[PDB]
Formats: sequence, C-alpha cells, structure tokens
Amino acid sequence: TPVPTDFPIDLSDYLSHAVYSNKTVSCFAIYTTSDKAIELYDKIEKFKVDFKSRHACELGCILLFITLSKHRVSAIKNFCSTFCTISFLICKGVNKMPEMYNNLCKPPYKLLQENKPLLN
Amino acid sequence: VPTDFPIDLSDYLSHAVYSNKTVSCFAIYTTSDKAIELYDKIEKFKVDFKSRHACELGCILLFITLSKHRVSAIKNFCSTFCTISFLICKGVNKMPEMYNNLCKPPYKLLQENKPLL
Amino acid sequence: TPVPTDFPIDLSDYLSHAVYSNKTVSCFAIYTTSDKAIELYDKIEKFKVDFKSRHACELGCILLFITLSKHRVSAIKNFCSTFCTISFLICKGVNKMPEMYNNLCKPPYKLLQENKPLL
DNA sequence: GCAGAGGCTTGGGGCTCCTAGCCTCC
DNA sequence: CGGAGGCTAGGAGCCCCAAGCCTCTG
Repeated sequence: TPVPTDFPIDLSDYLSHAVYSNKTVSCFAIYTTSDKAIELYDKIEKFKVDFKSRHACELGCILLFITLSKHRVSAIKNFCSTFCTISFLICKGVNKMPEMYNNLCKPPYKLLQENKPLLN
Repeated sequence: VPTDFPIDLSDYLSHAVYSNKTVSCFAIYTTSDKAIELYDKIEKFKVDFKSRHACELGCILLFITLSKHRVSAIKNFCSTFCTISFLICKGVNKMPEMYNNLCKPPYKLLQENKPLL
Repeated sequence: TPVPTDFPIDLSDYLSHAVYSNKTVSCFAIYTTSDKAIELYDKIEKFKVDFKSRHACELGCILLFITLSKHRVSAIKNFCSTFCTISFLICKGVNKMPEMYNNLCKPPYKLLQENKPLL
C-alpha cells in the first residue's frame, strides 16, 4: 500500500499548496484512515468549529471542517499529529470549500460525515 | 476534584511557579483512563522510562525523557488529550524516592517499560 | 565628609569575615545610616525575625537581628541594596552574638531600640 | 569547637528560538 | 484572487546564578 503522500488528484486542485505562507485560513481538510478520522472528529472541537464532516475516500478517509477563528495550515497539521500513532496524515487548507464538499459526494466519494449543510 | 498531588510525596516534587528550568522527569496526576491513554500517547517524546501507578481516586504517571522539557510544556501537552479529565502535572526532583513511595503500601505498580535505576 | 567602609576595628572580631563560604548563619549586622537603619528595622520584618535591635555607632547606626531561619550573609547584603539604592551600608554575619550586643551597649555605643530583651 | 571552605540542591530569571496568530502588500 | 512574507504576544528550549542545604577540615 502507498499510503499515499498527498490528496487524490481528482480534487488536488481545490487545495492550497503553500509551504511559504503565514495566511490564516478558516477552512481545512485532512486525509487519514477512517479510524484515525473517527477520533479526530472530536478533537477538532478545541477551535470551536462552525461545521465539520467526514467522507469516504478510496483507500482512506477525508474529513473537512471550518472554524470561526482563523488558523494556520501548519497550526492544524501540528495539532492532529499529536494523535498520530504510526498512522498517516496530511493537512491542507481548502481554497474552495463548496466545490470540495460536492466533489466528495460524487461517485468515488460518499458521506456519513457531517453536522450542518450550507456554509458561510 | 483533587488539585495538586497528595502531601506525603510533595517533597519529591517541584513546586516552582516562576521558573524557566527544563527538566527531563515529570509526574502527572489525572483519572485512571487518561492515565492509560497518556502512557502510549507520551511515546512521542522518545521516553526512556515510563511507569503506571495509582492513587486515592486517581492515577499518577511519572516518566523521564532524554530531552529536557519545561513543566508547563508538559501540562499544555496533556491538556490537548483531555477535556473532562482533570490535569495536574508537576515535575519530580527526587525521582528515585518518588518511584519507591509509589510502590509503598498506600500505592502500587501497574506497568513498567524497563525496571528502575 | 569621611565616608566609612566596614565596621569599626573595635568590634571586627565579633563578626564573620567569610567571602568564599556558602555557609548559612543566623545573626546579622548592618552598618548604614541613622534613618537607613530605622527603615531596615521594619523592612527586615519580612524575614520572620525573632530578635532585632538598633544601636548607635559613630558615622551612623548599627542594625542587629536574628532570623528564625538561617540565611546567607550575602542574601541579606543584597536584600539591603534594594531599598536605599544609595548611601553606604556594610552587612556581615555575627559570629559572637552575645558578645556583640554587649559592646553596642558599652559607652562607645548605646542601645536605641529593641523589640525584646535577648536571651 | 569555630569558623570558614566548598560539596551539594532548588527556584528565579536573563536571554534566545519556536509557534501561530495578526497584517498588507504583489 | 492567493500566495509570499513582515510583525509580535505567548510557548518552550537554551543557559546561569542566588540562596538555601549539607559535611569537611585546619
């Protein structure tokens, strides 16, 4: 098994790939195992989220969410890795949240997930 | 409910408030469940020794790290794991005596990665 | 003005002259100014003091006391350099306490104030 | 028997990064 | 737009020293 490295390509365009940025976005998405995803579904409630949801992805499980306060992409990644028990994890800020959600409800992607429907 | 460690072992602990010192060995005091969890979720510091212990209505996990950490950095670390579980963490100065006192009559030993020292 | 440094020689045998010693004594003696002493007479009460007495030297007064808990001669020396931020004072541990007080009552000196008689 | 010397042991704190927000430019 | 990147209050790691403790010895 690859793991792999980054988000699947079919939605890898909807993401922000900035290593040299300090911008504090409000929208984030993550990619781990459905198990590690299930647990992170609760930890996120430290940044007081307005919305959150976990979807079903091929050979993984993506969970996106949005907070009220702005935060760093790096700040979120560093926060989740605290639970990383030899498990894989990748974090990137979503520039277009509405496009992402609907894309995770297509064919290769399902739901289970969320909390609220429309966004801000 | 219990804030600050019991008195019988408050002499082996460090009660610094305005210190920026970095020590390697600590001791945390939380519920029995958070104790078990923070036993493995602490291996992210590449510890040398960790030992499960128990107390009156709570459990204490003392441990040591090859790297030097601040006592306030350890309380901020466990804080991210717990949410309901009470968190009172103080570094230990007399780790040998501490270890022993937690194996005496009123206490006991549960699990230990490596013997002692 | 003939500014003085260090206790007068006529009593420099009742004092501790240790400079490289980490020892912790009990009885201390300060040699500052008249009102500088009267000041420290209270500012020292922050040390849970048992006995304390103010005497009169020559160029000023001499504060004498005993702390319930031991301390460094340097610990007090530094603590006295906190309030005055001026003037001149000498802080040294008192090796011969009973003998000390005696001379400070002898004619060359005189007692000015003591919260309790020493025993 | 002192009295001075270091042997130790802690907390305080002056620094020097790291972190993770803030921001505005192109 | 969305990166890049400056700016800074706390977080957290360096180090030392102040001020206690102690036993030793000349």
